[PDB]
Amino acid sequence: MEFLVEDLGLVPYGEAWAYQKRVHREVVAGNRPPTLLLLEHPRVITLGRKATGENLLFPESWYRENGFELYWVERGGDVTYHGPGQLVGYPIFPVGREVRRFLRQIEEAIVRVAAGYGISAYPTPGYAGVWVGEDKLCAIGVAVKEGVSFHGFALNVNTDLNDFTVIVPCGLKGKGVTSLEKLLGRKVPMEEAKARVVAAFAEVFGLRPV
Ligand SMILES: CCCCCCCC(=O)O
Repeated sequence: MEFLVEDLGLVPYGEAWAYQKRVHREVVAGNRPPTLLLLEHPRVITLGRKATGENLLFPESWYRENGFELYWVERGGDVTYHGPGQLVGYPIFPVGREVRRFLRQIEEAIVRVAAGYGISAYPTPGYAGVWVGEDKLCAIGVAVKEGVSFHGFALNVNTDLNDFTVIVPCGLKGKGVTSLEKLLGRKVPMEEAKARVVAAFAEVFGLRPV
């Protein structure tokens, strides 16, 4: 009936990952409610299950020399970027076998958040994540272990979208990336974006936030 929200603020990717794993263990054990972690990461490139070297424009060493951290991870999708101004959410939820349904629910929650800003967004029939026209507003890539999810979504609120240019997604996609800031012509407070995400999750999943 409930889900727990934890706002971690700004957290390095590696430590946040370790925290995801600890939260995940507790949810698997039935010793913690379904938990939505909300946070930001310092500039980082991650490479998921479908990622290859082709997804990096420069060598890995260039990224580390130029202010990015870089990690290979087990979530769905290929390459992505997280940085300040991007609201990262990790729903660590007991989804069982129904992962496709879970993805659709994350998508729906993000579509609701965009609608709250007067923005028409859609999952699209063909591209992972949530899109506004030809541009990706929110990336989505999860992992599921022992029936509990981790990783999650990355909603561009005030992201430096220029940082996406150095990575090269593969497969079916639209043309670009966008953010609430870009669509609205002004920065949106991160505290507010978090609140709207919590409300949307509460509505879509039918759970009370604590
Ligand atoms: C925490 C969210 C990470 C989303 C990665 C998506 C990459 C892709 O769609 O290829």
